[PDB]
Amino acid sequence: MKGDTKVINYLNKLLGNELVAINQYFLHARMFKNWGLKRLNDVEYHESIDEMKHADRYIERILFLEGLPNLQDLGKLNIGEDVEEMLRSDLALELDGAKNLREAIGYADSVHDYVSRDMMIEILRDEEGHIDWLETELDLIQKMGLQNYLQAQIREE
Amino acid sequence: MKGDTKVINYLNKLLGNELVAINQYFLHARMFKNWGLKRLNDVEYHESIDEMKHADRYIERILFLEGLPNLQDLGKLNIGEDVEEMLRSDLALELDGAKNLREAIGYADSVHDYVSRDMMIEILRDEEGHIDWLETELDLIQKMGLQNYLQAQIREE
Amino acid sequence: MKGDTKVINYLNKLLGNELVAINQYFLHARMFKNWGLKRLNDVEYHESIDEMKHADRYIERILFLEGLPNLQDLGKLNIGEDVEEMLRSDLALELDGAKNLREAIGYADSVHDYVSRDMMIEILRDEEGHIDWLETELDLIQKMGLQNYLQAQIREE
Amino acid sequence: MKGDTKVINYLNKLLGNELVAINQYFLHARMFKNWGLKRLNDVEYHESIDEMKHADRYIERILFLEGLPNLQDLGKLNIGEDVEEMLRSDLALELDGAKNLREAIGYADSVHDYVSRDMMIEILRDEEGHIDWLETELDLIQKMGLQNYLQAQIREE
Amino acid sequence: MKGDTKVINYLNKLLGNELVAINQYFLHARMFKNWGLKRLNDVEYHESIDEMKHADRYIERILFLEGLPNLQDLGKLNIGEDVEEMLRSDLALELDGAKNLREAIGYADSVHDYVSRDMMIEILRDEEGHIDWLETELDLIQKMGLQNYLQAQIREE
Amino acid sequence: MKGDTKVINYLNKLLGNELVAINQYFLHARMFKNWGLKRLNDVEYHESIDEMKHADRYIERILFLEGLPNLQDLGKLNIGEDVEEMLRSDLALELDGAKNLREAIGYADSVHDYVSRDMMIEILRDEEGHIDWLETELDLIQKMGLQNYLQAQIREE
Amino acid sequence: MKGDTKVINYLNKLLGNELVAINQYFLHARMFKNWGLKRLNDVEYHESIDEMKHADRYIERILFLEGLPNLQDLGKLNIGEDVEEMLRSDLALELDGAKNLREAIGYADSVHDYVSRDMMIEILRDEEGHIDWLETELDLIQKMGLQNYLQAQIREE
Ligand code: ZNH
Ligand code: ZNH
Ligand code: ZNH
Ligand code: NA
Ligand SMILES: [Zn+2]
Ligand SMILES: [Zn+2]
Ligand SMILES: [Zn+2]
Ligand SMILES: [Zn+2]
Ligand SMILES: [Zn+2]
Ligand SMILES: [Zn+2]
Ligand SMILES: [Zn+2]
Repeated sequence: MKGDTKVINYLNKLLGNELVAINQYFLHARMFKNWGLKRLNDVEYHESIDEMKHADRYIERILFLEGLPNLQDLGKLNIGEDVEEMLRSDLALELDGAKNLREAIGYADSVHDYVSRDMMIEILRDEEGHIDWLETELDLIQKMGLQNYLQAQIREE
Repeated sequence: MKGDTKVINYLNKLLGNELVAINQYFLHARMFKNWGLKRLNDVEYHESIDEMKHADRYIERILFLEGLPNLQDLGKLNIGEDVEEMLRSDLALELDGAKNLREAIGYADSVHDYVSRDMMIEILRDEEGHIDWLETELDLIQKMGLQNYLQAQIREE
Repeated sequence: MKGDTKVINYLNKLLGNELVAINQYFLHARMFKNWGLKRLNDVEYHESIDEMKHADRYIERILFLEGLPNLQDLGKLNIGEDVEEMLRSDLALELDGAKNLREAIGYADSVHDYVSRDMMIEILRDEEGHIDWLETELDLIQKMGLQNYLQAQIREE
Repeated sequence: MKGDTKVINYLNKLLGNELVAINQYFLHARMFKNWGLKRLNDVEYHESIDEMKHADRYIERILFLEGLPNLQDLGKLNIGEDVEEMLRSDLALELDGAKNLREAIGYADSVHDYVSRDMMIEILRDEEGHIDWLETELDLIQKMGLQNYLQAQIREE
Repeated sequence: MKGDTKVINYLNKLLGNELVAINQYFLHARMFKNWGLKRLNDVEYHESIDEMKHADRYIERILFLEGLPNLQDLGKLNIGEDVEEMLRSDLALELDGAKNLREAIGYADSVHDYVSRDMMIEILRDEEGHIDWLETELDLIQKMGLQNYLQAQIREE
Repeated sequence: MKGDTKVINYLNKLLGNELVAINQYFLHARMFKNWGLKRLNDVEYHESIDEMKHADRYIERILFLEGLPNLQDLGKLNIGEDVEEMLRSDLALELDGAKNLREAIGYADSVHDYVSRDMMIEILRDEEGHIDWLETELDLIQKMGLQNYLQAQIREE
Repeated sequence: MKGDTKVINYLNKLLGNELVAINQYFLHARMFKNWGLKRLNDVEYHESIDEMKHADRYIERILFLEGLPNLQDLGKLNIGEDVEEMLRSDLALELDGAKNLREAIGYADSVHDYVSRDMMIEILRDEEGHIDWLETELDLIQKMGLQNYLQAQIREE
């Protein structure tokens, strides 16, 4: 069913954000794991899987609308070297991605692609869940100090 | 069955205390939860449900005695901004509520309303349990310091 | 994540509505229970719990958006003295709340808060559910008479 | 297997009767449901399903006999606006449809289409069950009065 | 609850669309079954049931909003005589229904009927899934040829 | 119970039809099995068992009516040498037997042997079932070609 | 534990190969799924998961050896527009990655990194299995024709 060409462009843009976040959150998780921070490995691994499922939804919707999914261009990752920098970089990526989502949701409504809009609002709700987690962990680092925070990451939850 | 006018006034006063405590302990719980202090969310949530059950008991006892439960007037909440301030706020509210309970329990005995007295003594025993938990947490904050105390709240118990 | 000031204001207004409805539907339920109308007690009790769940959603959303939930201001309850008057007061309260909800849904869309909007639409569906039950019970009273209606409330459904 | 042209015409006429009944029964059931008359919704919904199954049998038998099922021409519904008017309209529709069935059964026998005759007789047995229930409900309304009758419909049976 | 007049007209127009598709997809299913194409009978039967469930949702919504569901005016079926023509005809019907849905969803938003809007978006998501299936089957016919395609329909999946 | 002489004659005529079909179906089944067309073996074998059960019913009815079942005279089998010729021969046989069944059914009715008539109508329904399957398979051969059709018979269903 | 710089460079080059393969096989799978070729979607999806597991192993090995996994540079995908072209593209990518693997396995032996060598031989056995499946499917297309091949992909195996 042929979709609106700009909707497809947005979906490819948002797919590009997911591709970045898949890789950044997967590398972060295994860096946490190598450091023995098991609680952080588990959550970041999960977040990477969530982004993978978001990418799947975009790819399928692009194909249904008769566009070409763009998995070739990968935007810039910002890996970071310590726990706090890694989480802050993940939050920055989510905040930028949420901005792109809100723009695309309003456009899809304007051209009456209400199914694409509904799918994106569901994805946005997941992203705001990630933002909440990231902000909350960052606040805990500053409330209990980095050393107490790291001790709390050794065991799985 | 027509109850004593002053007993009903006490029951409406005690109900008004429970109404304040429902709202205050529920908001504190969700604040702790937003900060990632799952252990404190769990306890405060269950204290809120306790006050909800006490409120029910007062409402039904007032209606049985042919009075009008007053759920319109809501006393002053003291929310607070940090963990220790919130816990001290809840403790002050329980201690004030306990004095009101002691006064009503003695008066109910004076007019031979022994069923209301027995109901209130059960509620007072519950409140002294909250007091115990609150005082003990405030002491733990002093003995181990706030940073260690907050680390101990990240996971559920 | 910082929210829109007016959206937070709307969420606090909608929360204020839920607080009125919690108290009014809970008291109505126990009045029905004291009169031995178990069927009406059960439904009104479950409507009250449902409003409690809506309040919880507003509180957690306001907090994530970094606002202050207002559980201190409590609007006017209209309790009523007979069955039909109580149901009509509950209906009027739901209708006012649905008006406020429609206004906040339109506005959350205007500022691209699509998650708050999606949350509120789910709540509006619950309220329309309550409206339908209330209207239908009021029609049954006119169609079968109050006496037959009351007789049908004695047993649980 | 090529059937008799007139038998196919009769099956299409009866299929038309069923299509009217499917819609009228279904709308009546949801009107009963909206009014809180749960007992009547349950029965009328299941009568609708019965007519649906009858329509399927007509459709498959016309196709087997190499005719064209006519689902395009919908006859006249008579909805009605109160309970008794709705039940009497269903009864009239059934009585008309049983008259048509008797004609078709006799014709199918005279052209030796004994399988189509046997199918129609089983369908007529179902319609006669529907006539029985409808006549009985209408008598009950007269014997106990509309108000008592409506009270009896509130709960599912 | 008194709904908006033009929303009710939209809901009745969309209900009409579903009524057409109920009949067309059921007749096509039994045609396929009579030809021994069991796989096509199974899908088209469950598309019919899907449209029946949508029509139920429109009827209940209209009644809640105090409108009159219109099950009397049946639009034009286009049945067709071979497999490709029947699938193309189902696809044409779905695309016309989706156009009507987009228009209605826009309007319901403008009058703040967000529950009706949310209902329609869910139905639209179902229709776009049907469009996907139909387009894919029609492509398979071209890619593998009609004879190979028909052979693959003989067994249930 | 002494039955009508001409009914017994018809029952023996119908029994004779079944004896031919039993042998013809069974041989065709095992020819299909020998060719590796397992799907056709399964169906034809079960058509054979079905005619055996019809034969058994004729034999018991005749004996009850105090006639002599005739298993001695075996009408003409037409075996055929390729799949399509075999299916056409079965279809011709069934169509001839349905003709006799209609004749017998009309006569049993005229002599008031309603139990024999009812028995025959149940058997006629079974035969029209076989006719339907045979016609459909012959149509599938035409629509997909013999080569594709034979490939679809290799595996059991 | 400090790894050999050139081993880490090989591990990062092989990880790059898997990253291309993850994206190409996931997109190919969803294209097959959108075309209704469920058997091809299922295999290609599971090939993508295989390459994801391979990437996880390279990432963890590199981190252990104290190097930096490179998830930022994405090599060239070659998507293609029809089944045979897509399968041939996957086969070419696998054969390139198998050459790189042979080169890295030989070098890890030379520097005595036997654990990395062992890891890579396991990955090589997996890739050789993929090569086998791809070559086999491409041969089946030639032997039976594309139309017959496509028909065989419609149902899941
Ligand atoms: C890009 C694009 C992409 C996409 C779309 C995806 C998607 C995906 C999906 C859908 C899944 C399933 C999950 C669930 O459960 O649901 C997965 C899994 C997955 N994954 Zn991934 N991915 C990807 C990439 C990736 C990468 C790049 C990596 C590495 C780095 C990965 C690693 C992974 C893992 C490990 C897993 C799991 C596996 C198993 O199964 O175990 N991955 N994934
Ligand atoms: C005021 C008055 C009042 C009263 C009387 C009450 C009471 C009550 C009761 C009885 C219950 C049940 C539980 C148990 O038991 O377990 C409840 C639940 C409850 N609740 Zn609530 N509430 C109230 C208010 C409230 C509020 C205001 C809120 C918010 C804020 C709440 C929230 C709640 C919740 C969340 C819950 C749970 C529910 C469920 O189940 O889920 N709530 N509560
Ligand atoms: C017309 C033509 C027609 C036909 C033939 C039919 C048929 C039918 C059948 C066969 C079935 C199944 C049954 C049983 O199994 O029990 C049904 C179901 C049915 N259906 Zn329907 N339909 C119809 C129409 C219809 C309409 C129009 C509607 C609406 C109004 C409906 C609604 C319905 C429902 C709701 C159901 C149930 C569904 C389910 O599955 O859940 N429907 N359906
Ligand atoms: Na009465
Ligand atoms: Zn995501
Ligand atoms: Zn309490
Ligand atoms: Zn609510
Ligand atoms: Zn019927
Ligand atoms: Zn539909
Ligand atoms: Zn037979
Ligand atoms: Zn690989």
